[PDB]
Amino acid sequence: MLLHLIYGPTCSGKTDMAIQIAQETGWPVVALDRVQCCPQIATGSGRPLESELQSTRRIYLDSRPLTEGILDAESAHRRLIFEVDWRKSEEGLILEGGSISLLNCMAKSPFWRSGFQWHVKRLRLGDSDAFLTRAKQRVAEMFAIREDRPSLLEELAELWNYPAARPILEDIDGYRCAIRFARKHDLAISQLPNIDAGRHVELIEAIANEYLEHALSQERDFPQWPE
Ligand SMILES: Nc1ncnc2c1ncn2[C@@H]1O[C@H](COP(=O)(O)O)[C@@H](O)[C@H]1O
Ligand SMILES: [Cl-]
Repeated sequence: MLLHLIYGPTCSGKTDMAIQIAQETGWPVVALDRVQCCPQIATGSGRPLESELQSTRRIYLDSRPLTEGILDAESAHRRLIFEVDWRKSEEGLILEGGSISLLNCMAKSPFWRSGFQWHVKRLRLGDSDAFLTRAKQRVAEMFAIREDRPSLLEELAELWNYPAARPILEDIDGYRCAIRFARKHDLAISQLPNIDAGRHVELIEAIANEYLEHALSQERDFPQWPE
């Protein structure tokens, strides 16, 4: 089996690039992401739209309530070995994402050391202002009102109803920013979808900055995968 590993920081187009290989090959893409295993935050965690998937399969390591906590790395790693191992007949698989903790587990693990052919791609953080431009665009996409999927702000207001979800959303990118933006201006979280467009731009900007901060960590704590 051939494993096509695509990894790198947030907003580096890794997802689209995975999808493209998946349409050409017919191979599933397995998301190397813990946060995306909570579908109640599908949009804000970076899950592609069903329309964007272009009929390819994208596999998550678990499907879980946000209030059960984000899947831990060692559990997600064990889950990942499983999704690969039972598909071992298949010609290939695409592993794509940016979970720092799960990539590091992959790098300590004997499983990946033998038994596979490999195509490895690391996307790198480029210049910051190019990064920010792409970050903002992405945030605006997640913010867009659609009749087929909740916005990030909608996902956030829905959960904010459940007190146990509150501590957990405050440790997640986009959400932490959005929560802090609301307190900063004395708005209720429920009220975040209804802000004037002037306040909307301020928030796109702040979330982008929180993405840059995260992409910078990804660059430090990412394992250097051998090519
Ligand atoms: N898809 C994602 N969306 C938002 N935040 C994320 C995502 N993946 C990781 N994070 C953040 O990065 C921190 C470390 O997770 P990880 O990169 O999976 O080890 C998490 O606690 C989240 O705050
Ligand atoms: Cl990406």
